[PDB]
Amino acid sequence: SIQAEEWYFGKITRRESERLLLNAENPRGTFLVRESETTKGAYCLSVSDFDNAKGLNVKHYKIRKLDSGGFYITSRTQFNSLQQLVAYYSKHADGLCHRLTTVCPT
Ligand SMILES: *C(=O)c1cc(C)cc(C=O)c1OP(=O)(O)O
Repeated sequence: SIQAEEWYFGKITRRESERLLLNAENPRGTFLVRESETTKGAYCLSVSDFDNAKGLNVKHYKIRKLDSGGFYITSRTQFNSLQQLVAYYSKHADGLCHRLTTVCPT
């Protein structure tokens, strides 16, 4: 049950996700998962980042879900659940702008 997850914001827009994440109190890695505005069945992982170049900014990654059961951002690294995916990206930055650190505050 993904909607039970505190990091799951469900049906919110891309603009809303960025409004929530662009708060100055948010450290790098602040994140949320929401439905994709356009892609049916896909989820979107929105993550805050920060650097002296760009300052505070937001990145979006598409989370695909296979009828065959797997969840993934890259087909090479798949998970049995969205929860396991989130747990894995909280420790490995891999190709993400930062590892997932803190759930986005409302
Ligand atoms: C998430 O589904 C998503 C992923 C990327 C790489 C980009 C964007 C847009 O900024 C996404 O949001 P979406 O609402 O699906 O367009």
